[PDB]
Amino acid sequence: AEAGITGTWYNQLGSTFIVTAGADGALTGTYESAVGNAESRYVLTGRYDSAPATDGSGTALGWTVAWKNNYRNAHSATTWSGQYVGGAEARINTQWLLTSGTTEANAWKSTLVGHDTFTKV
Amino acid sequence: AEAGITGTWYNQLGSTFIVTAGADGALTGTYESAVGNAESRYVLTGRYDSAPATDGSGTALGWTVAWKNNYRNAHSATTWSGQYVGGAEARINTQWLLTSGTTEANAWKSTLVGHDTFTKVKP
Amino acid sequence: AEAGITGTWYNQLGSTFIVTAGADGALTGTYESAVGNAESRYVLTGRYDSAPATDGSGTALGWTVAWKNNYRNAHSATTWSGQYVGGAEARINTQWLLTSGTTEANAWKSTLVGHDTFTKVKP
Amino acid sequence: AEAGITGTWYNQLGSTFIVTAGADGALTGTYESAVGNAESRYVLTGRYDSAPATDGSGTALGWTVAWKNNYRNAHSATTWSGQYVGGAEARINTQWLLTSGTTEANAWKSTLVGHDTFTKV
Ligand SMILES: [Cl-]
Ligand SMILES: [Cl-]
Ligand SMILES: [Cl-]
Ligand SMILES: [Cl-]
Ligand SMILES: [Cl-]
Ligand SMILES: [Cl-]
Ligand code: NA
Ligand code: NA
Repeated sequence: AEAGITGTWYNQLGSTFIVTAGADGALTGTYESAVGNAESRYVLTGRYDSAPATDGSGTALGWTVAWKNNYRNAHSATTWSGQYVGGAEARINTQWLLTSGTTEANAWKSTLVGHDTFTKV
Repeated sequence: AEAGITGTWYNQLGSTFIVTAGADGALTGTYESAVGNAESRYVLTGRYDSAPATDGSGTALGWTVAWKNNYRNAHSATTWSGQYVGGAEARINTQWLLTSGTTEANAWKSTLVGHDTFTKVKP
Repeated sequence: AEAGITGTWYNQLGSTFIVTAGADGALTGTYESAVGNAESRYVLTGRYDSAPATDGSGTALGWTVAWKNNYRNAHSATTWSGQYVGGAEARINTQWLLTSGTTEANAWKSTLVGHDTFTKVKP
Repeated sequence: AEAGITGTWYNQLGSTFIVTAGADGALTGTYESAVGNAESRYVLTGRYDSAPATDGSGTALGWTVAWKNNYRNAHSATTWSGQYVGGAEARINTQWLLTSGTTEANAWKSTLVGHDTFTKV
């Protein structure tokens, strides 16, 4: 729990997540996607339970990335919600929502949902 | 635009969102929830598109709140993904995911999904 | 109750849902969508709790529509999960998932999520 | 595509799905869950694209199960939306929504979301 979130993680698509977990609940770092209208690293910010468990539970966390950087602006943002489980093979299991900015006419089809599993391998 | 988003907003459950949109695309503030094992204000952090399209398209954004403060700890975190629509009646329409920490065993039932609409209060 | 659900309903996008709830918990009917690459009516099938609680709790149900009929094929399917609330103004509040067939390559972007509220029409 | 959906599939939790895909788009069968306030088989009904692809795409499908049978009534329903991909190792990749019947007071927390991958192994 805690500390252990800090590091570089990769998900099944090959995207890389580099985070620092702060003693009080903050999550800061950068994200580089392997898919999308993404190009380079994007800033990410989130929050986690700094006091999880003590039944063998995971540590709830979440973070956001607005897909805009010095190279591209996809006019979308993705949020990942999930939990961290440490151990010999630590992982972060997440479900994400990706919203694109649309006109009201296309608001019904603005959000994609998926799931990503990140490991340090 | 940072401004448009900066302000106090409320949603249909009676919760309060106080946010400041920074020039760099950052979102920081506090959230007061009307439901759940929540008590007092919680810190929120998010990101938004500081350069949206010039299209009556909404401005994409998202933020997270881990439900732990100095008074309560619910061992859960919520992320909201949506867009801000400005105008006379500005709104932030979102869909959210609430994940609870659980044992591997109950992980299948760790996440709730819903939707919230926030209305800005200002004269 | 089967009845309560049986009828014609419309949602905020202007789509039409005609359903019959059978005694065994079955749902069958047709759906007319106001959006997407849809044209005409599509067949729908679902299930609902034919023995709900006796609690002003809603009646859980869900249904699917694959968007293929004799006129169009969008190579996608939508499932709606929600509950029916009866009363003077009966409503079915749902959250839906729309999955498109894609290549493994674009599977990450195969599913959309949203929410729909249906209002029953009847005098 | 088509036909190939018919059979017995299992997901990572150990739940079993037995379906018959009908020439015109219907999906019928039974489901036995490994988790929840479930007990025995429950009836399931759905729809699939009977005419998918011709770029190597999967076959979109979805189905519902109301968790009520002769033994238990959990007052909930689950819908799975996803696509079938056949081949040497066929699978059905899905995301699901589980709604429980609640009073309006708890409507905000009525729906769970997850993902399941089913194989014939
Ligand atoms: Cl990614
Ligand atoms: Cl992306
Ligand atoms: Cl809230
Ligand atoms: Cl519709
Ligand atoms: Cl299952
Ligand atoms: Cl279940
Ligand atoms: Na809330
Ligand atoms: Na629709």
